[PDB]
Parts: sequence; C-alpha cells; structure tokens
Amino acid sequence: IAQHISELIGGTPLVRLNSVVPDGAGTVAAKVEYLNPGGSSKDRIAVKMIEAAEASGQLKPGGTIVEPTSGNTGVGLALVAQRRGYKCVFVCPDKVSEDKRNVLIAYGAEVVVCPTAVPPHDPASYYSVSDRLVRDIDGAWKPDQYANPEGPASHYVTTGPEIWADTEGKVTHFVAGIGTGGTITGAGRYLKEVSGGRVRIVGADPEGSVYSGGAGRPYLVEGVGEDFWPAAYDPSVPDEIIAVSDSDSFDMTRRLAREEAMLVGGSCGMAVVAALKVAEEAGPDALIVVLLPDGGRGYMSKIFNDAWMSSYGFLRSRLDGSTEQSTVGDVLRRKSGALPALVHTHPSETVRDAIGILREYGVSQMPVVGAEPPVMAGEVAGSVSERELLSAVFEGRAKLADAVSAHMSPPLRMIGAGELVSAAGKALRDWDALMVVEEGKPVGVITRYDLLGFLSEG
Amino acid sequence: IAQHISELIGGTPLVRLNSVVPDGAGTVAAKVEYLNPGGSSKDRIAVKMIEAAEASGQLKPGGTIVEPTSGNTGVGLALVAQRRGYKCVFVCPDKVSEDKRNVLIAYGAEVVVCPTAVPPHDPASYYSVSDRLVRDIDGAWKPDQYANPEGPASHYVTTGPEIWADTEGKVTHFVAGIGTGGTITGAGRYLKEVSGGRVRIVGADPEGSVYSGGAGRPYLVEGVGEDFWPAAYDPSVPDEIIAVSDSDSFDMTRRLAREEAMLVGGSCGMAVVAALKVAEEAGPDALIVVLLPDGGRGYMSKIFNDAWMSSYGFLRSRLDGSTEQSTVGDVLRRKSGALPALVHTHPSETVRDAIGILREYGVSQMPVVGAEPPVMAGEVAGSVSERELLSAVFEGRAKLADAVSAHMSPPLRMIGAGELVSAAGKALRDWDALMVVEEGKPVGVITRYDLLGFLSEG
Amino acid sequence: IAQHISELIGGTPLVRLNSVVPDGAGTVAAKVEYLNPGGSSKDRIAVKMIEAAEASGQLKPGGTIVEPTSGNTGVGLALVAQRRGYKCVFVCPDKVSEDKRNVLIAYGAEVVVCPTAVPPHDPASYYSVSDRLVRDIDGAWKPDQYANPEGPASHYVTTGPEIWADTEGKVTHFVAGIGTGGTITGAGRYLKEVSGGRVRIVGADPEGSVYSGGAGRPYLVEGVGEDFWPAAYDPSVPDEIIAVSDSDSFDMTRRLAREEAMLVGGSCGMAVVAALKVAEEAGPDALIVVLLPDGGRGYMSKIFNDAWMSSYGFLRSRLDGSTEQSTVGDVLRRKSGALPALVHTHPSETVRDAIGILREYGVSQMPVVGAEPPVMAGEVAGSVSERELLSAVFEGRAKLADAVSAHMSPPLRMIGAGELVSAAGKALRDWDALMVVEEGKPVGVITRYDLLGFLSEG
Amino acid sequence: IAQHISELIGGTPLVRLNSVVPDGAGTVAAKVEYLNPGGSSKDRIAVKMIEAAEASGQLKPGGTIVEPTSGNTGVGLALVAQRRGYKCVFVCPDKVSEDKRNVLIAYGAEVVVCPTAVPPHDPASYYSVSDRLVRDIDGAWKPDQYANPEGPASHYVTTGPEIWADTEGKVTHFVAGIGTGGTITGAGRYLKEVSGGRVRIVGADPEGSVYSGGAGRPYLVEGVGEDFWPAAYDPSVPDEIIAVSDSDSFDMTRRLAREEAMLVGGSCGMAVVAALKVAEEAGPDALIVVLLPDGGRGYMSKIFNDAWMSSYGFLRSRLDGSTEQSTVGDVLRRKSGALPALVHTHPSETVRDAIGILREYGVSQMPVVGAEPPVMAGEVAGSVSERELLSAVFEGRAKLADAVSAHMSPPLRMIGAGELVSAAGKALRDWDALMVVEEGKPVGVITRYDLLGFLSEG
Repeated sequence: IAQHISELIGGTPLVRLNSVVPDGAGTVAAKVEYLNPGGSSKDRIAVKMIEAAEASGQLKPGGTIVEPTSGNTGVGLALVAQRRGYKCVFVCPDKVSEDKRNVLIAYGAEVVVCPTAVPPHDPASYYSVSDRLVRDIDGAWKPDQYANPEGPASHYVTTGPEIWADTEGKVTHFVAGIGTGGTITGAGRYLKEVSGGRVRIVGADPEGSVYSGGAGRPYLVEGVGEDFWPAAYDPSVPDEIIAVSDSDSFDMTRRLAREEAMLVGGSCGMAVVAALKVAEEAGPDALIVVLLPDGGRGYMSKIFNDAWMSSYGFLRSRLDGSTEQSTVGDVLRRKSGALPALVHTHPSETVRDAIGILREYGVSQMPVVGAEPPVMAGEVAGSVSERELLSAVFEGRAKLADAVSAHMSPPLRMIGAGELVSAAGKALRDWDALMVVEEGKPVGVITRYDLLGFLSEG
Repeated sequence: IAQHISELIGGTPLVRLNSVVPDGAGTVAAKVEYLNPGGSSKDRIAVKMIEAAEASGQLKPGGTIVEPTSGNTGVGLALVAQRRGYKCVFVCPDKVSEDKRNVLIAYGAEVVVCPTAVPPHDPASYYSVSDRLVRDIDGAWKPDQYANPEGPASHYVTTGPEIWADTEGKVTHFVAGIGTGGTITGAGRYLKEVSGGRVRIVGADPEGSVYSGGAGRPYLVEGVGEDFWPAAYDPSVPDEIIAVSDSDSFDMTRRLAREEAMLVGGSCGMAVVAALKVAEEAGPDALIVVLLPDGGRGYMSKIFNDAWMSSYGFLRSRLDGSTEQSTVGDVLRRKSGALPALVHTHPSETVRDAIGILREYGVSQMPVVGAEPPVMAGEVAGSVSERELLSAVFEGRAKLADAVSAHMSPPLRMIGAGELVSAAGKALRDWDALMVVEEGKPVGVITRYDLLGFLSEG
Repeated sequence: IAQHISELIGGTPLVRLNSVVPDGAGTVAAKVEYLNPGGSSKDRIAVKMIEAAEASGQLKPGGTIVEPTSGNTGVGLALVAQRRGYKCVFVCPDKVSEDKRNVLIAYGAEVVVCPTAVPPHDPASYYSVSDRLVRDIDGAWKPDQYANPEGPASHYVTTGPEIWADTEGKVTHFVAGIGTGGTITGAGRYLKEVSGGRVRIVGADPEGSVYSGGAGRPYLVEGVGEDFWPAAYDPSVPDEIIAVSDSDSFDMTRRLAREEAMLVGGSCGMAVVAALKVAEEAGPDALIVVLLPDGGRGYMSKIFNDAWMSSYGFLRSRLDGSTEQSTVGDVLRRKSGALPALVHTHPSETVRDAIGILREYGVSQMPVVGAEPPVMAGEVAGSVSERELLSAVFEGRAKLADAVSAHMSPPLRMIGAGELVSAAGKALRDWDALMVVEEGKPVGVITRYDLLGFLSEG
Repeated sequence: IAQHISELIGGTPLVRLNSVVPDGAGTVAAKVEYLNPGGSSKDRIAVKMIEAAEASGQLKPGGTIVEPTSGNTGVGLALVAQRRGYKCVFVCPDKVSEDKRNVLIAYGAEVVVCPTAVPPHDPASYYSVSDRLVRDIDGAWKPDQYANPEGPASHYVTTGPEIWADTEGKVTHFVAGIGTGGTITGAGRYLKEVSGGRVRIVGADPEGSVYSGGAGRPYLVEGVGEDFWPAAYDPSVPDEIIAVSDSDSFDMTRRLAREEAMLVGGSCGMAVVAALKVAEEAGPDALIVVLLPDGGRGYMSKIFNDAWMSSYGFLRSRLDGSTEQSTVGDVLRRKSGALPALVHTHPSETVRDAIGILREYGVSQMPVVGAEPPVMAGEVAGSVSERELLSAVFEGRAKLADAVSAHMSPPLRMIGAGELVSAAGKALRDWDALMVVEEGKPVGVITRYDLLGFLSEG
C-alpha cells in the first residue's frame, strides 16, 4: 500500500509496435510513458526536481513553487508538490485551452494567465510575470525546467536504467522526441556509458526547429521544438537529429492510436515516425526503443478531431471512413435548407441597387441574370462583383445612378452542385468564385472564403 | 355645392416664381397643378378619357377599367371612375413604393403587382398581364394613356385655354416636362393655333431619353423620359427640346420647395430648370409659363430624404444645416460605441488563425501588430488582407499552417479620427482601406464598403 | 398670376356626400379644405395670425417665429412666413414621424424635438423649451394658436362667409371637429349672427375629451381632442357637442375615402360620423355642412395601413377584401418555412434540461411528449411551462437535478393548424397558449404573445 | 517487452487515502484503477470476456463485436479486440458527449448513435438496434456486459486476489460502487471465501436506485445505478448497501482530487463517500479497501467544470477561490456593458405601446416611470408585466388602445447593485423579479430566468 499517488511515478512498461513498423526491419519497442500517475512523462522529472530542491535547501517546507509552464509539466509538479503541501502558482499563455487549465487547478494549483505570442522579452509575456512573481513572494522556487540539470539527471537515473534492464542491453538505437533537451540527453548519457558505443542516440524534432538546424516557426505539436538552446541539453549526446513534419506527426499519431491501441499525442507520433525512418538503415537483429512521452486524451479536440486537422493542411483521410461524401451542393446550405435565395441583379437596375443587394445579403459576388424567375438556364448576362463596383465608383469610372449593364465583369465559371469538395478545392485554385449549376439552372455561388469556412468547421 | 369631388379637376392657379429665377429675365410663372382633387396634373386626362369612352359606347355601364398605370394616373382614374362605380384593376411593377399601392387601394381599386426590370414584352412584365386581363375579363377597357388621343385632346381643351386666359394672351414661352407627350403636345397645339407663331413650345426631358436624342437609361425622376416613342406625341409641336440631368432636377425641386413654398416632385424641378435655362436666351419683356405637374408629398422619402439622395452622388447639401459635420470617428461606430475591438493579428500567429479572426469579426482587413493590447503606436509591423490569404492559400504560394509574417502586405495608410467624411471619401480614391489614428494609436480600419454603407444610411 | 403660393389660401370648394349619408335624410355637404396650398385647414389661421402680428407691430420684419406645434399648423406657418422671409423655429414632441418633420423642414423651418409624454408643466416637455427659446432669442413671436383669438377671427371672416355664400343661407346645421375652438367658434358665431337662430352649431369630439365632458386619455386621431380649456374656444357657441369613438372615426375615414373619393384623415372621419349621427334628428329638407379639415396623405401609414389599424382593436375589415384568409398554421412560420422544430422534453430529462431547452429555443411552454420522433399522435404525456419550473425551483418545491415527469402541468388545449386567427383569438380568450394539431400530430404551440405580435405586423 | 498493450491490464497499485478520511479510524486504502491501459477498471472484464468467447468458439476469427456500450467498457473492448482485429460496432445514446465517441472511433471502432430518453424497448432505443445488428450481421457477438458471468468471474480471478495479496489478508472491509453488479459480486465472493466471514462486502449506490431500495431516477454519476436487476448481480454477496446522493458524490470527487492527488470521476467519489461513512462504525485496527474504477479526465467538463456543477444545486464552492465575488450589478450585463437600456413605459402611453416595447426589447417586465430620461429616483409609479397585459387584453378586462396607467401592477421590490448573487437568489425566492437600484436610481430589472441563466453560464 503506497503512501501517496506520487510514489507510482516510474517503472512504466515497454510495449512492442506490431502493425506500424514495416516488414523487413528489426523490432521497434515503444516505452509507453503515459501510464504514470500524472498522465505525462514529465512527472518523472517533477519529483526529482522537488526532491533536489528540498534536500539542497532551496524549498523550505511552506514555500510556494512558481513555474511558467504550459500544462504538461504543471500536472506532475502540482501532484508531487501537493503531496506534502506546497502551494503551487503557475503562469500560462493564452494558447492553452480551458480544459488544461481546469486540470491544473483541480490538482490544487493557482494558474494565472498572460497573453500569448506577446514578445517574450518584454514585461508582457508570461516569462517576465513569472520572474516578477518569483522576486516578490517569499519562499518561491522557480524550478526553471529548461536550465535545471535535474531533468536529465532523473531521466539518467530512472529512465536509462529501465530501458536497459528491460531489454538486457540488446538495444541498438533510442529515438526520443527532443522538446526541452531532457529525455534525449539523460538516456543518451546512460545508454552510452554502460554500453560502450553500441547504442546510437537518435533524436526526433519538428521540421524547422533550432535542434534540426533551422529557424523559428509557429508550432502545433505541443511540447517539442524550440527557438533557442536550453542550457540543459548537451547537443553532443545525440547522433542524428532527424527532422519531421507536422502533417506526418499527426498522421502517425492517428495511425498509432488506430493500429496499436495507444492514444498518444503529437510528440509521440513524431518520435514514432523518426524511429520508423531510423528502422530503414539498420536491418534485422536491431531493437529501437521509441519513447512515447504523453497520453492522447487532451488532444481529442486537436488531432483526433476532424475539423482542427482540416483547419490546416492536414487530414489526409477522414477519421474512420470515406474520403469526403460531401458535395458543393451541401456547402451552400448553412441551414440544411437555406438555398432558395439566388441573389441576382438584372442588367437594368442602377449600380447603387446592386451594391445594396450585395450589402444586404452579405455576399460579395452575384450573376446579373435577366429573366427574374430564378429557374432560368445558363442564359446569364454576366456577373457583378463588389470590390469592382466599389472600385469603379470611387475612382470615377462609374457613377452611382448608372446602369449595371455597363460595369459588369464577364460571367464567372461554373461547376455542378452535386460534386465533392475536392474538385472545388482544386477548381478555385484558378479563379476567385464559381457558380454551382444544378440541373442547368444556377442555384448559388461558391467562393473561397466560404469553402474554407465549411472545411474549417465540418 | 359640387355634385362630386371629381368635378373640381381644373382651373388650377398660376403662381409666379420669385426667388428662383435669376434677375434680368422675364417673369417665370409656374402653373402649380398639385391643387387638383387627385393631387397631380394627370387627373385632367382621366376625366376626359372616361367621358370619351362613356360617350362613344366603349365602356358599357358595369365595365372594369384595367391599365398598367405608373401610380399617378392611377389615382385620377380611380377617383373619376369610382364617381360612377367602375371597378379599377391596376397592374404595377414592384418598383413602386408601398404607400403608392396603399393610396391606389384606399380609393377602391385592386392593384396586382408584377416584377420589374424584366424584359418589357415577356409574360412576367405588367404589359402582357394587362393585355391578358383586358382580353379575359368582360367589360374591360385598357385606356392606354400612352397612345390615346384623349390625353393631348384634354390637355388642349382644358390646359391651353387656361394658360392663354389667365395671362391675357401675353405668354411668350411654354416649357413643360414631356413624359408621355401629353401636356406639351396639346398645349403647344393650342398656344400656336391662337397665338400665331410667337409661343415657342419648349420641352424639358431627363438627360438620356429618346426625345432628347440619346439612348436608354435607368430613370429616377418618376414620370418623365421614355425608351420608345409614344403614339400620342407629335414631335413637330415642340421647338427647342432641352435636356436636364437628374442631380440638377432634384436640386431644383428641393430649392423650389425651399425658396418658393411648393412641395413639387422631380419632374417639376426638371421643368423649372428647363424654364430657367430658357429664361436666359430671352431677355425681359417675356413671360415663361412652366407647368408643375405633381405634388411632392409622396416623394417625401425619396428626394426630400437625406439618405436616398446620398445613396447616389446627389445631395449637394443637407436640408437643415452644415454640410456634413460627420467625421470618420463616427463612421466606425455602427452602435455609437462599437469600436472596442481593434482586430489585430500578431506577426507570429498562423495564417489560418488570421483568416479565422477575419471571418469571425465580419471584417476584411486588419493590421498585423505586435504587443497585442491595442494601445500601440504607429509601430505596426504590417497589414494582412483577406483576399490575399485566400489567394496565397489556394494558389499554393502559402500554407494554412505558415506564419502570418511571410504573407503580409505592407501597412496601409492612416488618417485622423476627427475628419469629415468628405475627406475620407476622397482619400479612399487611391487605396482600398485606411486606418483611423486617434492621438497616433490606431483604433480601426475604414473601408470603401463601409463608407458607402454609412453614407447610404445616415 | 398670383404673387405667391400663399394667396391661394381660401375659397375651398364645397362637395356633397353621395353614398355615405343614409337614405331618408337631408343633404350633407362636406366643405373640403385639404385643397389649400398648405395641405390642411390651419393655414387660414396661420395667414391671419401672421397678418395680425405684422400689422399690429409685434413681428418686426426680420423676426423668428416660434411655435410648439405638432406638424399640421407648422406647414401653414412655414409657408406663409417664408413667403416674406421670417426665420421659423418649431418645437415638436417625439410622437411625430420622420415624414412630418421632413415636411416641416422642406419649407425652410428649423424643427427641434423634445421627448413625448413627458410632464408638460416641467422644463422637459416641448412647452417649457418653447417658452425658453421665445424668451432668449430676440424678435421671436410665439403665436400661441391655443389662446389667440385670431384663429376664430379668421374662421369667422373667411370660413363663415364662404359656407353661407356658397349655400345661400339655406344651411340648418354645421358640424365640425373641435380641438382648439378656432373653427367651431368662428363659423358658429358667423352662422348664428347673420342667420338669426336657424343654424344649430353641432360639434364633434373624440369620445372621452374635455369638451364632451370627460377626463384625459391618450389620443390617436391627431388634431382633435384636448385635456383642458383653450382660451380661444367659447363653450357657449356650440349647441350639441357629440362624442365619437376612435374605431368609428377611423372606419368612417376609410369608408369615406373608399366611397366618396376623399382622402381625409381622422378628424374628418370623426366630423362626418358626428354629422351622420346629426342627420337623423332632422328629416328631409335640411342641409348639414361638415368641415373636412385635413388631407389624408400623411395617414397612409396610420389608418389606411392594415397593421397599425390592427395593432389596436381597430380594423373591422381588411382594406380591400376577405376578412383574414390566414390560418394559425401560418402564424407559426416567421420564415415562411420555419416550423420543423417541435420543441419537446421527454418525461425523463432532468428539470434543468427542460429549462435549458426553453431558454435556448426562446419559447415559454412545451409539450413533454415521449416518442422523440416529432410525428406522434395526441399521446403527449403533458406540458411544461417556464414560469412554473422557475417558480418550482426557487421556492424549493423542486430541485434542478429532478425529473420533469413530477413537475409538469396537465396537457394544454389544442386547435387545428388550418384555421383562421379569429377562432385562435376566441380560444386564447380562455387560456394562455394552445397546441396546433396538424393532421393529429402536434406541430407547434401558439401563444397569446405570438398571436398578438403577428397580428400587430401582418 | 510486452507483446501488446492489452496485456498490461491488471496489477494496478493500491494507494492509501490520507487527507480525506477523518482521524480516529482505520486506514482507507483506495485501489486506483485509472492506471490501466484503457483508462478505467472496466477493461478487466473486457479481456476476460474476449478470452472466454474466443476459447469456447462463440466469436469465430473474423467476427464483429456489437454491444450497446456506455462508452467506458467500449474503450476496453475496442483496445482488446483490435489487438487481434475484430471489428467493433458500438451503439450509443445521444446522451454521450462528442469526445467520448471520438475516443471510441480513434481506436478503430464504428459508433452508431440512437436517441435517448425514449422508451428502452422501443424500436429507436439502442437495445433494439443492437439486437437487430446482432441478428443481421454475420459473426456478431453481443457480449451483454449486464448479464454475462464473465464480468464477475474476471473481477473474482484478477481483482479479488490482488486486494488480498497486496495487503497480506489484513482487509476488514471492501466498499466498491455497485451499478451493473460485477465487482461486488466478484471481488466479494473471493474476499469472503478466503477470509472466513470477516470481510464484510459493503456497497455504494446513488440515492434512488433499485439496489438502494428506491424507484427510478435520472442519473448523473455515469456508470452506477440502475432501474432494473442485472442478471449478473448476486444480491446476497453485499452485506450493507449504503446509498449516497449525487451532490455528495461530486463534492467528494473534487475534494479527493484536491487533497489526495487523484483525478477520479463520479462513482469514485461516491465509493469514497460510502467508505468514509463505513470508516466511522468501525474504529481503528481496521483497513477499508475502496475501489476507484475510473479516471477523471473525460469528466473535466462535467464535475470539474464550474457551470455544469452550478446548472444544478451543486457547486458548494469554486475550485480556485472566493465563494462568488459576483454581484447582481454583473448579472445585468450580458455584454459587459449592456445596461444603457433601462426599459420603461410612461403612465400615459398606450397599452399596445407597452406591449410592443416589451416585445422589442426582449424583456418580460418593466417599470412605468414618468420623466422618461432614466436618471429618476425611487419615484416610479408602478410596474407593468407582460403576462398581465396579454391577459388583461384577451379576457376583455382592458382594451388594447387604453392608457397603461389603468392596468399596471404596483411597483416591484428593489435591491442594490453590488450585492452577491446568493442574496439575489434568496430574494427572488419570494418574488418573480426585482429592480436594481444604483445610488437609489433604478438601472434594470433582474428576474428568476435571467439569474438562473447567468448561473448556468458563468
């Protein structure tokens, strides 16, 4: 009977990947680290930092920890701290959802927030506020997980020994995502010390990070990647820092949760793809130990969602089935019925009336089609945009009281309404908007700004 | 004691314009004809037509008048017909106001509506429907005010003698707007028969009508102008057909009602402008008899309104006072306080994030600015449009997950907050939008589509 | 050739009512006074007051007239004043539409506004502001049409003589709406002086006014009625002050414009109904001269409308045809299609879920019908309101986490969806809301609020 | 190196509760179950069920599991089955969240949705559809976790021995939440067989379930309680079936996660409450082994949320700090500034006008106040509701065009602006609405509906 849920931190199992690794290569075992009591793989270093700060006389019983964390180290820190009763005060950027902050609070912490993407160096971002809070309060100890060797020390004393004792020294490679220069450094130091030089320490990294050898970027795989060099990462330990993309990372995460029964996040997918790319230079008789550093239940809205993975350039395929089964004729509903509204302006109505019929229906293009009955055939006189009328009314090239039949652009290209969004996503690659002919009679206008809004939500 | 309201149709007074006509020219007397029971001058034609069709046995007692009436002759026809109980069935295009049809019905008629701007001879325009009604309903009689000699005959019998009788034959000119070829035809015939050849029949017309010598056009001054030749117009009666624009016509209407105490409509202002322009080529000793054919109380929302005039490029000046006194700082409210929302996108956010923040705030432009809190000075890194991103994202030049700092156009020019709308309307003549700087710190972006929206509604 | 449109004020015709007066009574002639150059019958007194204040040395050329008028005397005052160029400044309550104020401005006046219904005696209503403006500016002359004998003097010198000279002293009665006395008092004094005592001066008045002998009210027939005794009204002149209702006034106005070809307002209808009620005590060989004091073009939105006359308890019949030809099944659209939304809460869903569904769908009652498919029969378990749940949740009689199956009221009565509103009103005359069964399956809930809101707009 | 993740199902740790149990009682150790690969303790039965059905030749290789699963057993079944490639087709009621179905699909299953709250045995509930699927699709196998002996057999073979092995037979009590009856029946038979009769098998249950001795109810603690008797529950195994409410269950869940570092769900809190209430009737020298069967990360928006716990009579106190620190002056914003609209109706306006203002300002009650400008003091004449007018206008007691000062109820009581919501709730426990006085001048009306809506959203 353990004395607290904080003693079960460690000894995480080591499962084997069956259906993801391609045939014709060695074994790839995946150290699953999301089974810790804190859910994450960073509660292994939180306990070590707490102990090294208590023993070395820096966190006097009664202090208040303070760390500008994101939401994955905060859980472990809060758990281990509230074991013995240390008030925990965090600092978070707005990029973190409400659910992660609710989790951080449910463990007995106090999470203050500062705006995200603000210049880190100023007193605006969370770094300056964290430093100020550390200075002011008494007893506060900012662990500074980025420049604290205790992280690598813990991953050296309790992660390296496990990966060795569980495989019996017959592990050739060790691929692990490198977010804060942690696991990689400690596990590499250990697996190189007590194995000679047989173990080659590979390291995964999001395509375009400092470690890979690139410049800054906005990141999506929360936890990995960086824009500078943490003082707790020996760049000499690793041997081949692979660089992986974000689409590949998310696809591998999804395929892993689908074919291996592991709900891992983004970093896990990136590490597994790096390994898979490392299982091609070493034939049989090899053993590559990936490290899955997180559990994929907080990402049920980011990756395993089907809209956020298409709000970007991701979503190679739908979560469980057919490619799209969605036609343009469905993009034009927004109410499941709301398309009895072909918005047209005959060739005689004054220009001001056309601009008004645009401003009223919140559209930005329309066919100037005679024969008012919206049942007409392809006999559309032309099209009148909005940015043109408003461009030919303020430059003097046309007056408000004029007839639209002298300031209308040629008709806009058309596509059938009963066709998937794929052909549209390619067709709007040459124009700005196109009509949707439904049985030969126009029924609406599909435009880029609408196509995105649909894809980005459904 | 008159035996019915429809007997006071005639003998309308003859007022003399005093403050409008410039000095140094003959007296410009304006036969003010909105004092008839029906309100306009067209009543004169109705009675004559009804009498002629009731004397020559073409409208048998119990018939049902039917005509595609413009709304002004409809009132006269309804009044005169309902004198004796002839059912009136008018056919009007949708371009007529609501109060106009309410006036037509309040007199006991029935008004059927048909679409406007459609081909005139199609099965949906009011001409064909009127012909169908005439054929089907027994006892029908389409007066056809456009090719009916009764019009000119009445304007000859009871509009000519009055002009020559209330002035003692001392009338040099007779200018009268020519819409259907009515008043001008008969009045000229008379004032030429019984005045020798001295009375030169001038005729006004909106610029761009068949009579003036132009082509088709969309008309705003209700009543005058045509796109064809009415069979009841002798083009040899007029001698000097002047042409007048619409802006000048409406300005003259408003100035006449402001300086002469006459709420005349649009054609009245056009006729007065034609007369004034004829009151310069003929020095003193001359007497010009204009004909004001309508009353300006139905136009109290069109020409005397301050939005319908500025929806177009009309509205030289406001009715009540100063020119505009409305600054851009006011153009940016839409709620009287609705600009605590400076919509920005920092240079690190993702392209998709910027597109979403454009689609969710109903805007189409926004400046990428660091230091999120909108209190910043002119140090805006740039401006990201909406059409670019949706064009740099579909062509392939950019990716949804790329940083916004690589697809942002240079900043957009800026203007002060307390500047009159005249300035902004000129300034947008070179760009498509511009910021509003208050003390130096931008607070919003004003765009053409918003400028015209503020003008045409306030 | 008159010298100004202000000289045509007077000599208004005297038409006879043909189809309104019941058979078996004398002749009822209606002095039609909406043919004046100023539109109404108040421009006689405007001219007279201008003359008196200019000749009597109280309005020095260059002064600025100031009068807290409503919008009917303002037109005449503005016309007569701006004849010679007297700046006109008015004061109006908010009860006057935009069109009337635009008319007042189009003649060259300046109309300032103050809130309506505010205590007249305070410095808030338009009376105090008018008095202040009169005191401050120099040259201002507030005519005070309520305590200025010039009104009755003008209606005595130019209205009484006309009614006599046009009928040749063979006029028994003279009924005229009263709302200041200027009209009944003057014409009454004249027709009593130069006719002995044969002429009996009847006077109309809205049911429940001071003249009739009642107390205050909110009035709808603009112009008539009062809440005190003006100093320009001899209560002895009239003989029988009839009292007429507002429904009768508006109905008679509509029927008069429908059967006599006169577009008169409210006071005209009230005067005509008073006369018709006076044409029953005097047998044949009598002549009653009503006075129609206004023209019905500004009331095309109030009376001749079909919603404002149903917003109140008026509208005995539709403007031109069938009674309603509108079924309850149409009251439930609000979008022409928007009734696929039967909002139900099953007997097991928690009370909080029911309150939430109510708060979300903006309804205030709903059937708790099992068998989710909204195709069920009369098998509805019951009904749940909102004011009850919210009354049984704050008093302690029910807890949020409870089951609605123990706090639901008995089912609500039902009516078929294909039936006119009339029966709906008669039914809701006994309950608060009722279901609309459409083929035996409920399709919605029609409530008093909804039915009233619909009637008051369509 | 494990051969598959589904092999790590078991051997879960045994933690000792320290800060929750009151002092003076035996040690209360809680077997924590959210450390399994599949999240909860519901994947112990999945492994045994799959093994038994694959050994006794009832799920032939290639079959397709089908079951109406609650979402927790679904995860375990999906993981274990997809170990070998058995297609899973789950049937869930709409009551389940979206992320839950996303978790089920992310594991390679297919989840069909069915309506909830409908009769359990009808053709629309998930039971009948699951039976249909089982019949039609060949190779189907409905595990029927509710009447399958495999559940208790597995909880007897691999959940009982662990309790007695990790404690060295020194276990006095074993309390475990009982729903479907699979853990008290399995972990009870063992601890009774191999401990004599000392181990009394206590059992928790939500107040109002069949087992506790009550009737049906709507449940909130997902997993426990029933409205019938599962065929896999031996009611003779338990000895003292405690019953616990829902408010207490959620409070204990939050307190356990705050003082013990465990994110357990609802049934975990219920079981802990039952244990604590059993840890009082047995003094020291006792050891109570609770069973926490779930992990509280899917409940991060249901029990740890501050609105869902306030949408009911739950939420004793907020997670982060002070009780409410939220005043009625804040309840009246809805936009953070949206009370510049004190909606009034002066005592002279018409009843119809008051109804119209109530309908157009989205309110349902308003104080009739003279001196319109909302700056007035307590001198309000009264208050007018909207149910009265819509009842005093349909019954006939009032006329729709009558003055509002004759159908207005007396004023409604008032409260300050800066008062805590709880005070407002207790006040509204007596009336249906009340004003908010700021400095003495009323500024708005707070009603039961608005208060309970502000609670359930903030």
